[PDB]
Amino acid sequence: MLDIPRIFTITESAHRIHNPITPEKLTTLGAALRLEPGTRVLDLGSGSGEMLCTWARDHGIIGTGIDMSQLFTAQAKLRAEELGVADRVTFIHGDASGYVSDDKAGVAACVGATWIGGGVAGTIELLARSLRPGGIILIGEPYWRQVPPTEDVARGCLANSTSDFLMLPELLASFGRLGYDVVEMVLADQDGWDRYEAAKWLTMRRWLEANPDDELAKEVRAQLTSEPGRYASYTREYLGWGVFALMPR
Ligand SMILES: Nc1ncnc2c1ncn2[C@@H]1O[C@H](CSCC[C@H](N)C(=O)O)[C@@H](O)[C@H]1O
Ligand SMILES: [Cl-]
Repeated sequence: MLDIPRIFTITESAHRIHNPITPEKLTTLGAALRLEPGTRVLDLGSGSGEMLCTWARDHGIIGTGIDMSQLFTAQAKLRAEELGVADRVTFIHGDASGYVSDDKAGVAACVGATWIGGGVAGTIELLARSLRPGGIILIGEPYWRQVPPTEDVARGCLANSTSDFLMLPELLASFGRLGYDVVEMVLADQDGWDRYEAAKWLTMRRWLEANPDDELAKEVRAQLTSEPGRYASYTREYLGWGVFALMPR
């Protein structure tokens, strides 16, 4: 059955936002986009639906979120009900690879799942096919906050290689090379990374307590031990993250 690996489910079951941005930043982003009521938002890799739900509440948007996780999709639906916006935003459990909406969106988004389109360029291209005239593309993507000196530092940041990400100005320039204007941006800070990573540790510890005999208990235990050090040594110092608003030239 279509689903993400269990480790992700286990570590992120208590996350509203599956990315290194705070709720305050997500709100800021929504306001920065100057969205009129009834604007349609398509969100590929929509997580637990926080973006769609909170923006439906605060801006009166409508839309669709597609996510491969069975758990996070259920959570998205619950969230929509909790906030009184279940009639405004819909959540589909599915693979977003190659997903093109016939219903074109004023905002077409992929916030932190750019592998869906095979990377930044491919994801932008995919979202462009669902974009209504005059609309905005949202891309959430890491960047090098500082240049990692070695491949060991790149890998400690959970990148395959140093070339996986760009420095901020090089990333912005790459959007221009693809034929897009950068029209807005909200970047994570280290406190946002702290929210995203540190919350996993508590979730893991409680999960271990409640599931001592699970097959994954050993792997979760090992990760809980090493993650705080790895995070603070590598990710927190070297890895940036942001959401970039783009409009085709
Ligand atoms: N092929 C695919 N299609 C749809 N969702 C996918 C996917 N591959 C991974 N995902 C989902 O992409 C998400 C990456 S985390 C980012 C989620 C969301 N934008 C947020 O800010 O919270 C996970 O929820 C995972 O379930
Ligand atoms: Cl629209």
